[PDB]
Amino acid sequence: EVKIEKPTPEKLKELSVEKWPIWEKEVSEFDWYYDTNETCYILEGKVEVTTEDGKKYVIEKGDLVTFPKGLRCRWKVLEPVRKHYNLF
Repeated sequence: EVKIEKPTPEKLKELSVEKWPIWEKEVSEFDWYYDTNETCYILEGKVEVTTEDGKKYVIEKGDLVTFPKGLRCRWKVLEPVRKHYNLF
């Protein structure tokens, strides 16, 4: 379960995501393994994620996304991505 929501302004505010590090990626496709839990706020872009077990999600600008520890998936970056991210 990749969890995805359009966060309220308050939730976003209280997480102080603008202090989180920034990661960017050009159009590309690659496997990823989540060593830790990870929450990402998408500033720009569009990505199709397919998990090891075949589940499919799209994440795009304005989404708050949480990836669980131990998830193996493949990212397909369709529009260049910019995000704030917090490992936990």
